[PDB]
Amino acid sequence: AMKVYDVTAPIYEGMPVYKNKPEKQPKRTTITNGYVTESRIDMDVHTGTHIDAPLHMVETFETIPLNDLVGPCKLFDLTHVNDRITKDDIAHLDIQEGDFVLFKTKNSFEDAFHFEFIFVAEDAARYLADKQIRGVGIDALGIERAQEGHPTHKTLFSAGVIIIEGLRLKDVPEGRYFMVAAPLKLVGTDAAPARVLLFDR
Amino acid sequence: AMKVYDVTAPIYEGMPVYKNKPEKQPKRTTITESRIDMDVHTGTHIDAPLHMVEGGATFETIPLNDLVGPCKLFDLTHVNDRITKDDIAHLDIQEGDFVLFKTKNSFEDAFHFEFIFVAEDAARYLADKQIRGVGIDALGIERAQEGHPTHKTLFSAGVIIIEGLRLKDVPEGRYFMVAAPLKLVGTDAAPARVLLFDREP
Ligand SMILES: [Cl-]
Ligand SMILES: [Cl-]
Ligand SMILES: [Cl-]
Ligand SMILES: [Cl-]
Ligand SMILES: [Cl-]
Ligand SMILES: [Cl-]
Ligand SMILES: [Cl-]
Ligand SMILES: [Cl-]
Ligand SMILES: [Zn+2]
Repeated sequence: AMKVYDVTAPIYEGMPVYKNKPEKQPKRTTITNGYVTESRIDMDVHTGTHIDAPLHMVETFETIPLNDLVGPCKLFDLTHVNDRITKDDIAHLDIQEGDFVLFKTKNSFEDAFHFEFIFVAEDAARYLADKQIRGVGIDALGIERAQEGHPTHKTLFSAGVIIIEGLRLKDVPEGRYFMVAAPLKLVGTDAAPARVLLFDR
Repeated sequence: AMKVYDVTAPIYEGMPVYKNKPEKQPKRTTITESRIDMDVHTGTHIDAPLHMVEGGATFETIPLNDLVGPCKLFDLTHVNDRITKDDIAHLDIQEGDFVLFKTKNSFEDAFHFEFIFVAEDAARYLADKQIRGVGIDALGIERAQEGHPTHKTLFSAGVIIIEGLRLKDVPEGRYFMVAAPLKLVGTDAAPARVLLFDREP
């Protein structure tokens, strides 16, 4: 029988956010009238688990398309890696054109924001871009740091790769999954919070 | 080859909102750094008991395994005004089913005050069947019923409420549903991205 893995981070004031910046925190506003409670959520589009798509995918009631966010993926255990994922750490792996790959790293075993998270280095990004994968997910809130001019994002976007950031892959074994990465259906944005689920084989 | 139907309303400033209230509109903010400020009952969403019950269970208490799994979509587009017990008594509705009702609402783009809602007697019938959930294609599952007996009857039986479905493109029948809401903590509802597959994936 099918296992469903919830690989999404929860959303609440005081949650881990990028570089611990107070302004990146979400805000909940409640209003009560008798027994009726209603609220508003005000959040960064890059909060917690989120999708970042190439600009050209979005701008109608135009939204990030689902063709690639919903389908088979491959999750690789890269918990041995230190500092950053390089081409050398991923070149021998079974990664093909059209694939959606997720990287479980040491990030998954930390609960707070850490500045020196495991990120995808330029050379690994260019390899993945040139391979023409359809997506890549990482388990830190950003897929890149310590690289002026954001070359990892830009190479992946040139090739049309969608990026998922802020996955929580701790309890997920290496293997194949059916992924449903379902972003908030917000018109016009190329970035959106998402609920990402992985299903057995 | 499996079809996925996205049954989620798009979110944008100017969208259909409940009773056309301008304070129910969502708000996007860019600071060139981008935010969305929205009512948790915008568009397609899941209600948490807290919405109608003071100190009621909040959103993270909704079991994700109830939101993922087989469901049944019924065509009730012939109905007028409301769905009564008499409209649904004959349908194959068992214990633990997730049932979705397509109504005249799915064929309307704007908000309508006289939307098709689930009536008190139908809510009571569903609670006694011990269904795991009900979805409707109106922004609210209830109107013109002082004291909100439909939410309450349904909440008391542990029945999950999805509102805001867009179902005009999905044929009557059996689906594997993934209703994937943002992972909000302590809220009365959460916007959900809902997808319907015509076989398990
Ligand atoms: Cl789409
Ligand atoms: Cl294999
Ligand atoms: Cl629509
Ligand atoms: Cl939604
Ligand atoms: Cl949840
Ligand atoms: Cl659960
Ligand atoms: Cl009728
Ligand atoms: Cl059916
Ligand atoms: Zn609602």
